[PDB]
Amino acid sequence: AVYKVKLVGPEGEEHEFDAPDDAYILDAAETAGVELPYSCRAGACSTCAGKIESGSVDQSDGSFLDDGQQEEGYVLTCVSYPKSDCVIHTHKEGDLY
Ligand code: FES
Repeated sequence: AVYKVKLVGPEGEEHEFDAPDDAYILDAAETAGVELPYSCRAGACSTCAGKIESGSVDQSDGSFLDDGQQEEGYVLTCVSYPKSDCVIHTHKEGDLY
């Protein structure tokens, strides 16, 4: 399945694109010409942190966020598979200190 993902940046800018259910959101975003922050690309840091506003993802390949943070809606975009249409706020690394 191919879902629709909308990213909302720190300045209010928006990006909307197709995201295959078998591709990481970060990779789908790059295919769509969006430059997002990232570093390890392995789910082991907080650089690519984003926050789900709606929709759901599978970020089980990640291991940096604890259940609390995940409950609040934080997602590691570099290891997140979309499971439905999503609206995610990017550049949220600052929230994870
Ligand atoms: S870039 Fe490090 S967890 Fe995503």
